[PDB]
Order: sequence, then structure tokens, then C-alpha cells
Amino acid sequence: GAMELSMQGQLKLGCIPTIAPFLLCDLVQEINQRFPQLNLLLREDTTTNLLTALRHGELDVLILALPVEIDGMESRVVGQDPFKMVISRHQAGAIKVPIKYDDLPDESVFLLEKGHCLTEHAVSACKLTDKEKINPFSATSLHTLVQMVANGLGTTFIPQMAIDHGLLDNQNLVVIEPPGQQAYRDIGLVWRPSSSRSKTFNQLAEVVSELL
Amino acid sequence: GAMELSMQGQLKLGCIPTIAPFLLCDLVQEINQRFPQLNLLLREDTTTNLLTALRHGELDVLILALPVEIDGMESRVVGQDPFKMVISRHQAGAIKVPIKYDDLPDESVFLLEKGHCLTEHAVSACKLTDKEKINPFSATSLHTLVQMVANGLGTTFIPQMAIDHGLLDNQNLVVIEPPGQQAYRDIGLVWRPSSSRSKTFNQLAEVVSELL
Repeated sequence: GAMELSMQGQLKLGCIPTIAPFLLCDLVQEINQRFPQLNLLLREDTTTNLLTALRHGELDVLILALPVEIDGMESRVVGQDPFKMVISRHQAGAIKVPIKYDDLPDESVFLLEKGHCLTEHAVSACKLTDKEKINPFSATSLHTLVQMVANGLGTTFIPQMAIDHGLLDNQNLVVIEPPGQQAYRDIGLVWRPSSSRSKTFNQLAEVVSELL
Repeated sequence: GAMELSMQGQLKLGCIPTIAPFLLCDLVQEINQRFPQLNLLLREDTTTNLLTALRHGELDVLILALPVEIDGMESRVVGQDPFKMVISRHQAGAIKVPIKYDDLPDESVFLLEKGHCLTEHAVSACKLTDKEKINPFSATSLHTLVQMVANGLGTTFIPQMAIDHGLLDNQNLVVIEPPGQQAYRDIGLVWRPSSSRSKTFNQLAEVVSELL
């Protein structure tokens, strides 16, 4: 017979669509090795829906792009994800580098529809202020946005973690620096102040920081 | 001075989340070469929302997984997309091959939540009838579903076009045949009977058929 005898157990983690396909692959491989008893149940949803789930205790922690509206939550920025622009190789000549927005054709910049935070982050970080350059047809996923660019229709902003995870492979695209600073978005973990699992979230924040 | 002088112009195409990231990359590369004056504006959305947009004339044509409810629309099946199962390399020993569902642990099969048609197609084509094998935590995107499998939590069904497009790369997964037939989903194009662009859609159907 036999005697009866923070990074263990189950965690419910939410993440936005322009982060989840990319960073979470790396996170799972790391925690498999470093925290083998941590089971990560995963939710992908919009920033607004993730925040509602977090408030309602349906998720333990979020990985978000910041800044977004998170009043009352606790957050920790863990790294920076640069922005690039992309154009098709076949349109590379019709668009001059360095990019100057005023020299682009009207309606040549495609963007995700409002409610994708990639759009608010990229437009502000990359200082696109001339709305006449934005195509009126809004994209509804990062993959189909990039495919329209690959079809030669214009240009857009993409996060570095997508490039590093092969999103552009076999689509004959060229990667270009956007105007302004070296522009980027913050990545952060977000959780409830009343949670009893802050020790877990801070350990997870350290792991995520090393992936950026 | 100078005298004034079907696959040309603009097309609005909708596609479901478990097809769009994969097949549409191939489609754009092909049409760039073969139909260089065809501009493809792209929409990614749920089957139900795509059908509403199609009915309302907000999209010209859909690429769907079939069968789904498309009363009153015109459709053309263009190919078959096999299903596979996946498990993590680290759980490969705890799950025996050939897979028999009755030998899997209870709650070991993760599935996308209802409203993702991948679930209805895979469960029926791969003949999973024991609901006790399904984990109660529903996935909300194919990427995060696969990441939970990569974390060692269980198994799931994935479409071949995702495997062929690198979805499993660097996640240390093993690909296994599901039970039943060589199980698969149909892929098809769907449009309005009253459309004036049937010649375009049938040419597009031929191109898509060659990609499957």
C-alpha cells in the first residue's frame, strides 16, 4: 500500500486574434518544458469580449496588445512587437521606399475593421493621419488582409510576430519599415486584482517577456 | 492624341475561418498569374454571417465547407479536404494507433464551439459518436485548438489544407489517421442564382479545384 501525500494545475488564458496564432505557439513549447504540470486552456476573442470574460471570471488572464481600455484590471507590459508594412513584390516598384503616406495612392492602405485593435495601434504608432489613403473596404482577419496585399491591391501594417511565424511565406511579399519612430505595439498580461493567482501570472509574464 | 477604346474587375469573396488562412494564399498566387486583372476583396466570417452577406448582395461568392444550409443558393463542389487527427509527441505513447475512440480517455477530444462548421463536419465524417470523449471546454479558433493539443491536453481533428500550410510547424505534433473511411470535408463555391457573374464563378471554381 502507500501513504497519502503556483505553476501547476489549470489556467484559462484569453488572447486577441493578431497575437494568438503566433506568440501562443512559442508559449506552449516553453511551458511544456519549464512548467510541465500547467494546463493552458485557451480562448481567442476580441479585446472587448475577452475583457468581459475576464471581469466575469470566465478566464484567469489575458494576453493583450496595449493600450486598450482596461480600467479596474491589473496589467503588466512584457514586451514590444514592432510594426512593418508589406507590399507585393509585383507592386514594389509602384510604391517608393522610404514610404511617405502622401505619395501613396488614395485608398491604397487596407486595414482591419474597427474592433480589431491592430488598426488603432498601427495607425497611431505609424502616424497615418491622412484618411484618404485608407481603402473603404475593411478587412476582417489578418490572413485575408495580407492576402489582399499579396493580390497587389495596396499595403498594410503587420506585426513582427506574424512575420517571424511565417505569415508571409510563399506570398511573394516585401517587408518595409513604416514611417515615424521604429513603431511598435506593447504586449501585456491582464488579470483581476482580486485573483489569488498573481504569483502564477507574474511567472507567466516573465516567460512571455522572454519570447518577445 | 489617342482613340478611345469575365475574369477582370473586382470580386468580393467570403470564406470561413478554417479555410481562409490556407487555401486563399494559393488562390491569390494563382490568379495573380492567370487572371492578373482580377482584384479579390476578401471577407472572413462564420458560415451563417457569410450566407447573410451573400443573400444581401454584400459578397459575390463564397468558398465554404459543405454540406451546410444553403437553400436557394447555387453551389459547386470543387474538391475534398481530408481530416487528420493530431496529438503531441509527448502524449503519443499514452494514445494508441490506430485510434479507437472507446480507448481514449473521457474528455480527451477538444472541438471548436458550435457555429464553427469544422466541428460538425469532422465529428460526422470521422464517426465520433461517444460524447463522453469530448472535452467540455470548447475551442474558439483553430490555432488555439491546436495549441491546446500541443500543450498535451488531448487530441482533435484538423483539415489537411492546414497541415499543408504549416499550421503544425514547430509544435512537436504527430499526425494520425482518424477512424472510419478516409474521412474528409467537401469544399465548394456558393453564389446567388440571379448573379450575372456565373461565367466568372465557374472559371474560379476550376482554379480552386486545381488547388485541392
